[PDB]
Amino acid sequence: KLELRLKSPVGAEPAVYPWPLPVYDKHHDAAHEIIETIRWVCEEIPDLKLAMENYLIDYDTKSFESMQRLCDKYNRAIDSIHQLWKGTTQPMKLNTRPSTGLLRHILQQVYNHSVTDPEKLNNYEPFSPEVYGETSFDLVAQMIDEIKMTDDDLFVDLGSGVGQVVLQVAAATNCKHHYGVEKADIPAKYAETMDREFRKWMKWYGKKHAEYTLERGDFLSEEWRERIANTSVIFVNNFAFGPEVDHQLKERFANMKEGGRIVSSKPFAPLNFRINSRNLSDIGTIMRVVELSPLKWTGKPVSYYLHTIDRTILENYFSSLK
Ligand SMILES: C[S@@+](CC[C@H](N)C(=O)[O-])C[C@H]1O[C@@H](n2cnc3c(N)ncnc32)[C@H](O)[C@@H]1O
Repeated sequence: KLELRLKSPVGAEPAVYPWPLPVYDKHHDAAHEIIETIRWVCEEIPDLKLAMENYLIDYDTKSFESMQRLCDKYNRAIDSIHQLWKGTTQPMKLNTRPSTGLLRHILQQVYNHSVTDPEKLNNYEPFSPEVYGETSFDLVAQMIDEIKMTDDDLFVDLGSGVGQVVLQVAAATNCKHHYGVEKADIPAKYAETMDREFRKWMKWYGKKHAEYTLERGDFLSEEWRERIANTSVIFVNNFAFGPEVDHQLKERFANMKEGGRIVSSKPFAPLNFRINSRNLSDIGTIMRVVELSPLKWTGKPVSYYLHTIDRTILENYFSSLK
């Protein structure tokens, strides 16, 4: 039937949209996704922005003719750019990581295409570890900015939901591998589509990401004990996990390497920890804990906390006993 098509700037399969264009939520639709996609491509390729600068128009997101018209202007401009690249003009640099602004758009696009019924993520057992909530792009970006990962680092989102934390980190850092592990059926199911849509859109934009895997599973399992021990950066949105789950996580953290880091929405050790002869076995003895600077109280997880595995604290206490 009626179709809208956007050509890829790097010659991947065109993106196809049905008419009428679908709505995602109260503030997101396919019409606007299309217009923003064109805008971001224009950001990627200055030549394209030029052509699009030359013969802007009153887009009626209501009108098919109008939307087909705008898509045509973009597709024609993409054709001419590809011809330009056949001449002397340098083509778009391949396999670079997306800009922060492009990444935000890509992840929203992937989410809207994969999470078909968002309401279904609220079907959890309340007052349980299953409680769903998403860390915002802005907080994830802060975590990336401040905890600096290198190609030596291994990153894991414990309880990864639909996987959008892991995708953002895979696109912004050069870790060897990123993992997400999610237990609940509904988000784990959506994460499978998120995985596919992300790999497809990233290829469409011609942008690179690191290796990652989104898995279904229980991060408290026997298998996961050793995986946690060998992870250098743990992200865990544990605000609603409870004391029992946190206690079990502490036990698994106590096997992590020196300099390992844990980012969480509820501290695993009090910020003002001081070693004495009664707390000698508390996880607080082997880590520093700092509250990440707030981004400029509600009831929902807002603040996040960085834990760094530092055994010199325990060592020091013993040297002082001598
Ligand atoms: C608040 S959500 C966090 C989603 C995502 N990591 C984020 O921050 O945007 C917490 C997730 O942890 C999951 N979870 C709880 N216990 C788990 C377990 N034992 N193993 C794997 N996932 C678990 C829940 O199913 C839930 O989807």
